[PDB]
Amino acid sequence: ATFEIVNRCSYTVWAAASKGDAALDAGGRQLNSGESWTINVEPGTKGGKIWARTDCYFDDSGSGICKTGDCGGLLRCKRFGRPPTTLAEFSLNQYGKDYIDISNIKGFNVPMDFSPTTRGCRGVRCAADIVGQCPAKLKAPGGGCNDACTVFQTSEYCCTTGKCGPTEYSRFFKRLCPDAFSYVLDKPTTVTCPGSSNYRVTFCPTA
Repeated sequence: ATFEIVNRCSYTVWAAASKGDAALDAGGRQLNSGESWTINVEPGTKGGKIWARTDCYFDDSGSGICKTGDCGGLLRCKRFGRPPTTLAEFSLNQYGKDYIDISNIKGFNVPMDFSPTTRGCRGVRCAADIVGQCPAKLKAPGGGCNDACTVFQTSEYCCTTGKCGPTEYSRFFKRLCPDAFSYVLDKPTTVTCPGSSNYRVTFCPTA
């Protein structure tokens, strides 16, 4: 499947794409304001994620640090990024269907739109100013708004027992972005698409 990753932000982001144990395509790339990056994701990819990283510094060998979403100091991500990261999540060709969602479970750093470029389903978006409105305890110094599990490490926030409820913190993410997952047991906002669809991930879709 093809994913076009577009940076509509006025600032540079470092896009990342991974399935957790491996990079998706190149795994990462710098995207200046307006740049697009087209990637190929193998059919049958389960648990794929796309996210943006902000304020990165990399050397000539692709080793450095990012203030948000850093994946162990690499330009080309093989693993998932450090929170806060707004996440585009997908599982492709799962019994003839594609499953897409936007998640705030690992916090928020950049607004995003995740839409199909082919027919058969609607897109999802989380474009609210979550960073500006972020509760004081969830504010990440490097920028972004952390989820409560990352900050507090409790059974309730992390849904460790598989029995958790919404919280004051998850309600905040849900209020600003109803179409994104706000906690592990949130009522799914997953979108079902025909198998082998193509997509566009847009960072800062409005501004």
